[PDB]
Formats: sequence, structure tokens, C-alpha cells
Amino acid sequence: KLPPGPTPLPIIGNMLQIDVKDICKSFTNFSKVYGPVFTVYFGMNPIVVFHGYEAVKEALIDNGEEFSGRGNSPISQRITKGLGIISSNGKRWKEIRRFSLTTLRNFGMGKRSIEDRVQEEAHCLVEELRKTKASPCDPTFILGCAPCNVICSVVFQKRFDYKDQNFLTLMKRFNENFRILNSPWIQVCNNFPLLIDCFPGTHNKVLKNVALTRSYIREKVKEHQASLDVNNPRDFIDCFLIKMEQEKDNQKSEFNIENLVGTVADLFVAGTETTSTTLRYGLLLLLKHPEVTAKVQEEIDHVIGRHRSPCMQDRSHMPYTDAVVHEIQRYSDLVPTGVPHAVTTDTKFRNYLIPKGTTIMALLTSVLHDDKEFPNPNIFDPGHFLDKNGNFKKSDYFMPFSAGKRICAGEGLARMELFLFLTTILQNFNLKSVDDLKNLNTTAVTKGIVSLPPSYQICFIPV
Ligand code: HEM
Ligand SMILES: CC(C)(O)c1ccccc1CC[C@@H](SCC1(CC(=O)O)CC1)c1cccc(/C=C/c2ccc3ccc(Cl)cc3n2)c1
Ligand SMILES: CCCCCCCCCCCCCCCC(=O)O
Repeated sequence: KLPPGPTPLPIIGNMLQIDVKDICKSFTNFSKVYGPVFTVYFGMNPIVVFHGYEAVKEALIDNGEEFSGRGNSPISQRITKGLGIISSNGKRWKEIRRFSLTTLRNFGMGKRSIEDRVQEEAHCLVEELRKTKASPCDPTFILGCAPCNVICSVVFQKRFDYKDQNFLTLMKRFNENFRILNSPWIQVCNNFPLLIDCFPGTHNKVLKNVALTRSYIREKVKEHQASLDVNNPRDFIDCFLIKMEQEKDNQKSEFNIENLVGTVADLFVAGTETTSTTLRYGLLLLLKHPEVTAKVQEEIDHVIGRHRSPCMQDRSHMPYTDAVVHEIQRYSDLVPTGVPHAVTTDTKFRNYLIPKGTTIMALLTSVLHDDKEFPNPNIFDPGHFLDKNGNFKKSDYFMPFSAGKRICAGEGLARMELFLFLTTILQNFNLKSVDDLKNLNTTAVTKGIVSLPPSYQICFIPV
């Protein structure tokens, strides 16, 4: 008894009724014809889509457990092999996530807090930006090296030097796979597996980058083993190695060198491109909206000054900069469809029964753009996260990190990098448009699962 929906054609399903590019605009129109919940078939596979705050919440939150499964697929499977945190499910997930969540706490990796790794990075970033010499440029590459280096710093103790070859290769690697896997073709090939054979070259490249990466990590993990100081862990690998030590006897324990190379890999994948995107998107918005930046720089001056580096602690005294960072995520809507889930067993959702394994889809964007909770949801405006007094106004509708039992495993780190990197930049630079702001477009290109901001150029003018 799946929820209603467009009756499918045989063999293909509703495919030709869904714009594979902006598949969310497609879903939104379906909702106006079948309501909050509904089923669509990609190929022979059913997919029950949830639209609106109440549907997404009732599902993800209220029925948390049953909706905490990761919808998987032919591609996702052959890349990860069910290893790691993102793609795993059941027992192996719960144990890896729980270990990951606590090991990723501000101090969960030893004497050196993560904030300190982020703050040091926000530094090198500002230094690289000075190198542009105020000249117009595409911030994409520079902005990407920071979030990627933060992860390096979190899993490999030390951060790389931007010119270091290993870092550049480590990046291209992940970027290439990011671009491949973000093609509308992925949605097709995932449902019509046979069509993967039609992409020999691309198939090999993806697997090759994945293969090479695993090697590098493993080579790097041995370095950690042969130098492990059990009493004070250096990074993420140390913590895992220590945990592995304890389970030494349990032959069915998840903590083995295999999930370690996996979970590490996942960390880059899960926190590099997403952060980089929101960052690049955030600057574009601060550029397009000058009267906004001015206020943020005003808080920065008033609460941090030119006297020192911003730290997470200032955020409690900077309501506006907080509203901005919240509105940047709400507006830029990084993952409109959220990441596909799957119900854990036969699940009951008001009048409907959803078979175990079915693919779920909680449309985050439908929440982030609720027109009642956010009047004029399509205009970037910090007011959305501000009360009549200029005080921060938290929202239950703020789900860019998703919700429920499978909410972003690195939200904190994510929120920390956005606030640090963004305030640290605005402190040392002012944003200048190569052209006229009016000629500046801020509409995303959703030719894929990860919405992207339009390409642009900017001039970092040292204050
Ligand atoms: C701009 C920043 C980021 C955003 C908006 C974002 C958001 C997301 C979203 C929407 C999900 C899927 C949640 C679901 O299952 O429904 C996710 C999960 C995940 N994120 Fe992020 N992310 C970002 C950065 C980070 C960072 C910096 C890390 C690194 C620690 C991280 C690691 C993860 C991991 C490991 C998962 C998979 C969790 C699981 O399946 O149990 N994320 N993220
Ligand atoms: C990548 C992204 C968008 O930043 C992200 C961030 C946080 C959480 C999820 C995601 C989506 C990652 C999704 S891509 C899903 C797709 C559809 C499907 O197969 O079901 C679009 C193909 C995903 C889910 C589970 C595991 C993975 C593992 C990826 C991975 C694993 C190891 C890798 C080693 C080297 C390289 Cl160069 C790339 C590697 N990539 C990816
Ligand atoms: C083991 C993992 C295999 C993954 C195979 C993924 C196959 C899908 C390849 C899609 C390639 C799309 C290339 C077109 C790029 C473009 O010009 O838009």
C-alpha cells in the first residue's frame, strides 16, 4: 500500500515525466497533484517522496528509527563495498557513527581541539587570498583547499602545504570523482545498471581514483601505527587505531583497517565538496549583498576587532553573523533532495505501508523554503533568522544538514568552518565585483544531486 503517485510506464517507470536535471522542480509539481507523500518509479524501483515540514519531520524525526537506513545502489555499492559510515547500515553503521560522532567532538582527538585546526587553516586561507593581490579571480580553487585541508588535519594530524603535490593529487582525485558522480547520467545508470557498461572510460577513472586513494590512506595509516602514542591521540586515525586495539579479541568487531580506510575516505567525500560549495556560495551572496557584509564586518570589529582572530566563542555575541551563516545555508540549498534513505523494515506512514528497503526521499529544500516560516523564501535575507530585536531566531525548519537519526555526522565541523572561515576572511578583506553587482547572478545550477552556485569572479581587497 505505497502512497499514490504518477502511474508508471512499464520497464522505465516515470523517468520521462521527471526532469532529470532539476528533479526537485519535478517533485514539487507532483506534490501539487498527490499531496505531501507520494510514490514515483525510477526504472523498476519505487521511491516514496516526502514534501513539506510535517511530512519530512513525521518521517525523519517521529519515525526516526525506521527511516534511518541509507538508500543504497549499484554505484554506491561498488565504490564503498558497504564499508565506512555514509553507505553502511545496521550494526556496522551504528557502531561506526557513534565512534565517529564522539571522536569528532571539539576535543575528541586529543589535546589539540578541532577549532584550533580550523583557526590555523582560516589563517593560511587569508594568506593565500592576500597572494591574489586584490586582482579579480575565481575563488573556487582557493576556497576548496581550506575545507579539504581541514579534513587532512583532522585525519592525518598535520595539514598539507597548498603547493604540496600529495595534497593537490589528493584533491584532484576527489574532485574528479565528485564531478563524475554528480552527473544527471548517474541517476539513469543507477536505475538502468546495464547502461553503466556504456561508460567504460568514466567507469575505470572513478574506480582508479578510489583505488589509488585507498592506497595513500593505508600507506599513511601505517605511519600512524608505527608511532602510536596510546595516551594522547594525534588525529582521527589514532583514535580509531586505539579503538581497534580494545576490540582486538572480538572477531566480529567493525573496527578493522578496512572500515578505517573507508571512514577516512568518507570524511573527505562527505565534508570537502559540500563545505567548499557553501563557502563559495556564501561569498557570492555577501558580494551581491553589500549592506549585509557591512553589518557582519561591524560585529566583527565590535566583538573581535582587528586585535585578534575570531573564535567559535564570539558567535554567541554576534547574532547577525549567525543569521547570515544560517540564511546562506537556507538559501543556497546545497542538497535539495537530501541524500536518499531507505526504510529499515516494513514501515507504516499514515494510511500507507512502505516495504522494507524501499527508497525514501525527504525533500530538504521543501522545508528550507517553507513560505510561511520564511516569508519570501526566495530572497537572501538574514531577517529570516532574526527577531524584532536583532536577536538570533532559531528555526525547526532549518534542515540543510537534514534531520532525524541520520543527520549530518559533521554538522558541528561544518558550522565551525563556515563561521570561522567566513568571519576570518571578512576581517582581512572587503569584497569587490569585477563588474556591476546588478550583473551578478545568484541562481544555482542544479544539474545534479548537489546544487551549485553560478560561476563568478571576485576581488579580495585587503582592508
Ligand atoms: C557545507 C557543509 C555540509 C553540509 C550542508 C552537509 C550536509 C550533509 C547532509 C545533507 C547529509 C545527509 C544526511 C542524511 O543522511 O539525510 C550529510 C551527511 C554526512 N556528512 Fe555532511 N555536510 C556538510 C559537511 C560535513 C563535514 C564538514 C563533514 C565531516 C566531518 C561531514 C560529514 C558527513 C558524513 C560522514 C555524513 C554521513 C552520515 C551517515 O550516513 O551516518 N559533513 N551531510
Ligand atoms: C559527495 C557529497 C555530495 O559531498 C555527499 C556529502 C555528504 C553525504 C553524502 C554525499 C553524497 C555521496 C554519495 S554519491 C551517491 C550517488 C547515488 C548513489 O549511488 O546512490 C550520486 C552517486 C555517496 C554515498 C555513499 C558512499 C559514497 C562514497 C564515495 C567515495 C568513497 C571512496 C572514495 C575514494 C576516492 C575518491 Cl576520489 C572518491 C571516493 N568516493 C558516496
Ligand atoms: C564502481 C563504480 C562505477 C561507477 C560508474 C558510473 C558510471 C556513470 C558515468 C556517467 C558519465 C557521464 C559522463 C558525461 C559527462 C558530461 O559531459 O556531462
